[PDB]
Amino acid sequence: TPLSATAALRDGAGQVVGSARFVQQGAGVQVTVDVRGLTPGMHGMHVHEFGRCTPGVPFGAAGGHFDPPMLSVGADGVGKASFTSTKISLTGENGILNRSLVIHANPGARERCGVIVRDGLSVRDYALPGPVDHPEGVAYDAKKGLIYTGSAQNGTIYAINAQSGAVTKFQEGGAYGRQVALGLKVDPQGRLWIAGGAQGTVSILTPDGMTLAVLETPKSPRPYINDLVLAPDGNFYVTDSSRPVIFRVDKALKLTAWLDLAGTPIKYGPGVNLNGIAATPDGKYLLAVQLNTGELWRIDLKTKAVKKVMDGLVNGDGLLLDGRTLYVARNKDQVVAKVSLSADYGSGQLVAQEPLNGLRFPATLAKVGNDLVVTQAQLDRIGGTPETPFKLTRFAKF
Ligand SMILES: [Cu+2]
Repeated sequence: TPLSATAALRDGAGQVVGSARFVQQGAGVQVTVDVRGLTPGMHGMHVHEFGRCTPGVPFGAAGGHFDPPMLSVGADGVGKASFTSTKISLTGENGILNRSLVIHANPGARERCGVIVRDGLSVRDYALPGPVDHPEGVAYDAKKGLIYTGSAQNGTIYAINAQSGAVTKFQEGGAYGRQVALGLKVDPQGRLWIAGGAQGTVSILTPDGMTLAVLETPKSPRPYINDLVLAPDGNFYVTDSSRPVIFRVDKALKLTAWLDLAGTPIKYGPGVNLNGIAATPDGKYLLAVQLNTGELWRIDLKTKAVKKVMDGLVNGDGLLLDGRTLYVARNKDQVVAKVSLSADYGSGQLVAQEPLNGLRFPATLAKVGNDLVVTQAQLDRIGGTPETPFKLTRFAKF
């Protein structure tokens, strides 16, 4: 099934007066435009940054021209175009899904606008209320029907009712160990486990929203506790994307350095190293992705032996293991990758990469009922100018 998108082109009164169709063909996008009611001659036609066609001037809410192709309308006011472009894409870091197509007046004012909507793939966005939320980790409590997601900027955990979308503050951030929230997991007791980023902490909250414990790691320079996972053996394993160590938290809540990575094939370098982590359901292995190198690693829980599984996942962030299928959020690339794993988890093949309906720095993944949810963290905009509202996006497995 090809990657394609459609934009229903509206005029200022909100009437749909045309359509633009986009079909990905390798590196190029085939574009077809049909629109009526325009003045004869050549018209500027550009992608703008936001997928909104409401006033901001008419169509001002579309924002500026998207930069990281002229429409000719005959005497009857009908504009017709058909070309292939290598300057746009429906996927990757510069993909145009959920942006807008705007037609201008001169070869000028904005005369037509349409939101570019992915064909054949339904999604549900859950908007968050704050100006700097930067939701990073996500987890789901199926018994309560609540999605939890945490702010990488200030540590607040929001609870989202998965059916209604209603957002509440599960626990405000700011306390010791609670100033940053990255990877999240819900354990069988309904407790929320929270990776603490540069605080070097792992925090645990009970389902009432109260803190149970803040666990510290050793004080050494540049801690960055990134993500964690509960293995079948009952232990949590915790990645640090800056310090070459994997931590373990046992059932009694004792945190230890479990594997020193120096001298293993995992070589830490500049940037984000191990971050997403998963546990195989047979209890034999951890899988962890190294973002900066793009390498996926298998770690034997009994011997601590390390094996490379595959390469090609640069910018790989959160992991979600579903049998022999591994989903990998690739944050800069704005896609969710799908990996098929061998039976001993010793090799893998990258089989698909989904841009969904447009993603802004997707960071982590969780299962919600029969679906998946991904955070649009926009972490590349932290301290800068993110698009608001921040959102989580729920979508079918693939
Ligand atoms: Cu423009």
